[PDB]
Amino acid sequence: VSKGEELFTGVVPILVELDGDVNGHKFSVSGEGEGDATYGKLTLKFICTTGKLPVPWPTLVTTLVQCFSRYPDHMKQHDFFKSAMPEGYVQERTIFFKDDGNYKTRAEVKFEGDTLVNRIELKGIDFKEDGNILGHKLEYNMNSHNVYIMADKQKNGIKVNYKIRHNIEDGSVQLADHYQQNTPIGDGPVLLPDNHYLSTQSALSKDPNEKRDHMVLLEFVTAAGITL
Amino acid sequence: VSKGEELFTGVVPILVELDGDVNGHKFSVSGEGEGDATYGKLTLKFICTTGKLPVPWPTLVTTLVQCFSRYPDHMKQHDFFKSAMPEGYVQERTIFFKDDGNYKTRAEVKFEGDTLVNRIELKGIDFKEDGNILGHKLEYNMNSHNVYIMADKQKNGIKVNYKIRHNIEDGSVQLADHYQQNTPIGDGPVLLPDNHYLSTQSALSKDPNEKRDHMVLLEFVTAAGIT
Repeated sequence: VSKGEELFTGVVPILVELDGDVNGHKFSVSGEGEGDATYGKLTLKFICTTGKLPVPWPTLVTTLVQCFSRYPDHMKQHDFFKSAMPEGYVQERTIFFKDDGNYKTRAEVKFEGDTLVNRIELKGIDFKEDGNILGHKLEYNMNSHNVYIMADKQKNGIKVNYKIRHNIEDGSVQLADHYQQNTPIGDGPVLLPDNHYLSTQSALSKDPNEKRDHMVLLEFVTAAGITL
Repeated sequence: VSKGEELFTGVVPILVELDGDVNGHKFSVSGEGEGDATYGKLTLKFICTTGKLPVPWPTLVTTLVQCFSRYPDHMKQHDFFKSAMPEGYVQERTIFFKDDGNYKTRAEVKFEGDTLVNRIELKGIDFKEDGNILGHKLEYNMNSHNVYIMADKQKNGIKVNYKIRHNIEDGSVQLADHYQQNTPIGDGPVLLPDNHYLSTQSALSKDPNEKRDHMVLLEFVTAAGIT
């Protein structure tokens, strides 16, 4: 078993820190929880430590650790995410909200001690103050999406594309095209995968005891799209 | 604002039974776990006792305990489900798969000891053998849906309509019109609510150790549409 894989055989504690700025609105988010790569399961609680969140939590879901995906035995040679650990990897994305603004995020996912940490900087621009994002017009949920992964030998990493369909209250959808890139932080070799996808599910809830602006998040992710 | 609701202040253990007949394909399912109505949380594991499951697991999620919904304080007046307990209620559905067969279901949801139990009888019919259902063409997932609820004093229960969209592998969708009816077991008083809805979220996973055909189901349901 790979040296990186061995780090994910059990439950792993997680910390997430995010500094964001959307149209001048600055906000910070803190996250705590754990992941079980064996089950492809991830449980996290997030707190907007600066007060009210100026954007809807659902738009932050992809930003706030694919290393907790479940790669079946037959697909373990395609797990870039776990193979770059514990030095970790950089996750960069540009999210384009159809007919509205865009996020630019850069993050480092790596072990600090025994804990896997996701440190993020997010910058948003061109948002319509009356729009679905700044106007908080999005339902508090997240639909199932397939995340497509493709190797990039020359950058020693992976390229990932997918478009999110956020439910709007009225009964329509807001599109958010995701363009992602992951490169290892360490100098050690990683696994370049063949084209595949992650089948991702998210459930969002609240803690009735929590008064701060918050999001309880559950993800269920399993790699697929390759035979045995 | 009733006796029933007091039964759900904690974590309540659950059992589920289904016996299935679909285009003659007979099958049986057992489920266990727990529900936590104050978080609107429901965790259940189901196994197909009778070998490989003839239909996709997502088509049965609606069938395999809306009494585990979180009703916010200012809305308890409208929680029919917990108001019919411990006695219990009968949940009855017809589900029409657009351009495909239909499922009929009668279930009995009520306590049996300290345990809440959902006993289901399901009949499916007119399904296209190479249709999305029997053809096993549905993605293994369940998108969020609103479940609309209307009071019906005639039968001293509620009427319910929702449309499920099951993702099909190819990226298209399979419609499933849910028509539902909930009547009490007991003859005690139950609460008949003004029009509201349940925001329903469902996540499906596998136990990597479980060697039978199964589904792990997690549900987060909160009532809304009134303040």
